[PDB]
Amino acid sequence: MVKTIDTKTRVVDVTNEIAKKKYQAIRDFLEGEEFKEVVIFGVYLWGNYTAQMLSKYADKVYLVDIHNSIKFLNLNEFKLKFIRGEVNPDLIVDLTGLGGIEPEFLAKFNPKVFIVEDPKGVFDVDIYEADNTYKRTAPFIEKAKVGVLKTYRKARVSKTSGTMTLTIDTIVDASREITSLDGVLYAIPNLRYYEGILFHENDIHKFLSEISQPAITISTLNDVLDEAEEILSNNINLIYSFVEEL
Amino acid sequence: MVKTIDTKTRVVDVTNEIAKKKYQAIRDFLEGEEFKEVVIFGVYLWGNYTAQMLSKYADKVYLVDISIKFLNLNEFKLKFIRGEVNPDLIVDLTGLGGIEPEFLAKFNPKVFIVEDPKGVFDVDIYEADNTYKRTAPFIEKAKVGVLKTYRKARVSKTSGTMTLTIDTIVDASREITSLDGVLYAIPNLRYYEGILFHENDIHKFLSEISQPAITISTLNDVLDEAEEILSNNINLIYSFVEEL
Repeated sequence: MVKTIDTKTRVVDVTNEIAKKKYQAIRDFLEGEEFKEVVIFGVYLWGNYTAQMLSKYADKVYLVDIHNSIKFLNLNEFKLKFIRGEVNPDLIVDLTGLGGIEPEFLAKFNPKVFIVEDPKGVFDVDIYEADNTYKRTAPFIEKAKVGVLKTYRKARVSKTSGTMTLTIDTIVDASREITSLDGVLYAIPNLRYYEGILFHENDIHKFLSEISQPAITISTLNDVLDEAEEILSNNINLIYSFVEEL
Repeated sequence: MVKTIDTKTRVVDVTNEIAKKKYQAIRDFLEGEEFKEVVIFGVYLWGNYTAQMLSKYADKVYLVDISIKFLNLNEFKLKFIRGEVNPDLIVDLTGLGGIEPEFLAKFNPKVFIVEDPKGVFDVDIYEADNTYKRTAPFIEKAKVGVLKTYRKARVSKTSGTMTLTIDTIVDASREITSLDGVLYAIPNLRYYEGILFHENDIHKFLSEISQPAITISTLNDVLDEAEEILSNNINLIYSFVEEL
């Protein structure tokens, strides 16, 4: 009588939808401009889609983490490369967010375009004070075209614009909407701290397995698969990303 | 700068507090009466705690699935047709798709307790429920009670321990998210019976159900506040047995 149903949408699919949204904001902001060297600061797992996509508009792309012609470097290899004069990027994209890359390190560079990701979502006094986005933009006001990447959920609460944050809130809200469907007993959001699995337990197998999980597991009296999927889709479509020029 | 905090309360702790609430409701209903030969229907895992605690006011104690004796519905029925079991106390925790009234009609207890699976109103869940057709064959040749469990001024589709666990932890994660300096709050939940009965992975089951209820990304140390949110949501759960 009581059925158990997994959604066909996985967590990685939600994550990809958001990554694609942020990337298209970036691609819209760049117009059709081509670069020789792109440097993207951020964690590999959230930045890889943008790196892979920007590689078609660049001769070389670096992904720098603070951990195919795309190179992956932690921040110290990159600093050694810079001091040696082996890197000088015309495009810089900072996706680090809260407690991320330092303004004085950025001030050393001279790109044609700088894009910084604003981590702030709905207002939070502590998150507001910890944010230093505009101190990161300050050193470029006479060096480059500066844009601030913003991502919000339309008329919803999200404390940050982070892909993980948005993923969590999207899937949790969807499980609560699904719960309210006729005949549904409950809806489990299948989520985990993925960065913890990959970067602090170094278990690629477990990471790939938990992130490939069905987004929602539903205990229900009715086949609500299609409705659950469209609910999940509606919440994904609530996410809006754009780059504001300074 | 950005901290990651696991709550000290794990999912099993939530599960045990709900199971405990339901049990205290049941013994409040039994008012210290003692029995010998008790049968408890339900899925073992939700059905346990009640069995071992009822073992102190009883004896032989049976836990039947679809010290304490553990049974498949099959050994229990074969034992009954052969005439080796006749219980004075019956507690039915099977809920929505459980034991049929015609099979219950075969028994002759002094006391009967059935769990009402309905929570907040749902037309299909309401219709699928047949609690009172289960109470019908005893409706006073024996003392009959209905175990009801709700979240005060909150929505839950059933009174199931799994359901209440989920809704409690998810809601707690939403309140914790609203704290100043919190970036996000992950509710660590899993379909445990799927792991245990359908993948036969005791190690994976134990590992998953022992997970911290909530993993928090935050600027501030909010551990105590998170624990208190979680506790407040657990205390919203009210359980009682109504006498017919």
